[PDB]
Amino acid sequence: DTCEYCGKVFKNCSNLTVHRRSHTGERPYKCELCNYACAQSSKLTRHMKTHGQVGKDVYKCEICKMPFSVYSTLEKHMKKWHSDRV
Amino acid sequence: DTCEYCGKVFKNCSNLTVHRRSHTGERPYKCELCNYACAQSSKLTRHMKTHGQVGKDVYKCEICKMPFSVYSTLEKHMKKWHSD
DNA sequence: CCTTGCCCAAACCCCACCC
DNA sequence: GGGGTGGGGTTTGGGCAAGG
Ligand SMILES: [Zn+2]
Ligand SMILES: [Zn+2]
Ligand SMILES: [Zn+2]
Ligand SMILES: [Zn+2]
Ligand SMILES: [Zn+2]
Ligand SMILES: [Zn+2]
Repeated sequence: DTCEYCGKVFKNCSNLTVHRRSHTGERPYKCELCNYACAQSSKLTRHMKTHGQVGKDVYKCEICKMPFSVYSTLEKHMKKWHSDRV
Repeated sequence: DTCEYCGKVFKNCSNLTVHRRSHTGERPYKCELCNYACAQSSKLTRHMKTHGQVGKDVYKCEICKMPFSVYSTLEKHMKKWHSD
């Protein structure tokens, strides 16, 4: 029908479903390699793209061995999650 | 009627044929205005509305003369097939 | 039975926002 | 040579049964 919170007209009900997920902070699609979750499956696919591409180098973390396809992303992960021992 | 591949029981045999097309991969219904093909005639009927409706504005591709109903789809098609 | 249209989740993609 | 996420939107695949 219509957005019960913001009153936005949607031509598709699935888009209204994901919009209501954004309003309610619902993230059903959770990553299996970290704590990240998102409201859309395509978001999860794009996120898993950052955990290492097929045929590409992977920078595993020194602490929890979390895979990353970009060194800067691994550095950010270490700075954000592994500051308990600095 | 039960699927010979996954064993799903249907209350309608035509549903079994359409579902089995997913296992076999056959796509009998092929669009005449693009490369799209599907296993269900109704899906092709729905897809044909992306090329435009009678009386509505239609954006035809400048190179391959492919009609479109949504300019966003036309832009995506131009990026996909015409990088020159 | 067979058509067909609807419902919903899922795919793909573009653009804007963030750290 | 930035890399990744959130919002937004078209389109598509799978399913299902009411009514031809
Ligand atoms: Zn809303
Ligand atoms: Zn992750
Ligand atoms: Zn780590
Ligand atoms: Zn099957
Ligand atoms: Zn087509
Ligand atoms: Zn074209």
